Amino acid sequence: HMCDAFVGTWKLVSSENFDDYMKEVGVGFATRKVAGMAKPNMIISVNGDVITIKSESTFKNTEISFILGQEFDEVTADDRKVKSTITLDGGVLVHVQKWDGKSTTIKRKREDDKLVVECVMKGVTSTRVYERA
Ligand SMILES: NC(=O)c1cccn1Cc1ccccc1Cl
Repeated sequence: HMCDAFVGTWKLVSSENFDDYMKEVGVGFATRKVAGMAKPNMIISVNGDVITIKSESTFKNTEISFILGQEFDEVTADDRKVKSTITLDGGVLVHVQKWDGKSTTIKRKREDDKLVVECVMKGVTSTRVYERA
């Protein structure tokens, strides 16, 4: 029942500072423009200890499955090949991606009826808000 309040189908309804976050990550112009338009659906499910997060959008469809605390390889939507570890910290899913000596952290939390996604690269944060679909 670890992540019960995350499970479901979620739709992106607002984004702030995502272009600057993607710049800080190293995403190139064309991908930033097209990826910034997307309004993904995020589908979260749990089966035993395995959590699956799917993102479906006009830009890219992605899917990760993982066990908390157990590192896995991830190819991100912008085509980075990263090593990811996701933990639960005080009810927040904390997702750290490592690649090429760099690191970014994505935090996912429930706030009211929203799922709030905070993406941090160095000093730059983007906040992406999802609602139930
Ligand atoms: N994986 C990440 O660090 C991340 C955080 C928020 C979105 N993403 C993937 C992403 C999707 C489209 C374009 C650029 C990127 Cl960085």
